[PDB]
Amino acid sequence: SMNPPPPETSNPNKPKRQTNQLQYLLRVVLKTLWKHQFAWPFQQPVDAVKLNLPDYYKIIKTPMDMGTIKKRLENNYYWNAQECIQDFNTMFTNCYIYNKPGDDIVLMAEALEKLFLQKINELPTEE
Ligand SMILES: CC(=O)N1c2ccc(-c3ccc(C(=O)O)cc3)cc2[C@H](Nc2ccc(Cl)cc2)C[C@@H]1C
Repeated sequence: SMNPPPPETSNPNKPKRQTNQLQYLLRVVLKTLWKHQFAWPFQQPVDAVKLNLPDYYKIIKTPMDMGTIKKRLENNYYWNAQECIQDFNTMFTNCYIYNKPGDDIVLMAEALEKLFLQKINELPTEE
């Protein structure tokens, strides 16, 4: 089977900006999660060819990963923090939906999600 193309990371038809909250999401939140020992499976799109999981993209039609989120932040793709936070949650939700409750990857996602929530709890005021 084949992989789908990755989620778009820059769209010339879609308005772009930077906010101090989106800066915090890249510089503090994503940066902290990216170098966690459990981050690596989430640093790029799920590769259903490499993993030989032809049902992954039958079940998950809105994939998301931290590599995509990082690129989106780098490209000012998000207009606000809520769009970025939603993508992080889509990434976690996809993981919990596809994988079984006791799987290594689920425990890894749960650890990253706990840390994510700790970090976004101090999202700064908009300047
Ligand atoms: C995110 C998610 O739900 N899944 C996922 C995604 C990517 C990779 C993965 C990523 C990169 C490599 C690699 O660089 O070789 C290998 C596997 C693996 C997985 C998950 N598998 C897995 C991850 C970690 C450990 Cl310790 C054991 C099994 C399955 C799942 C589809």
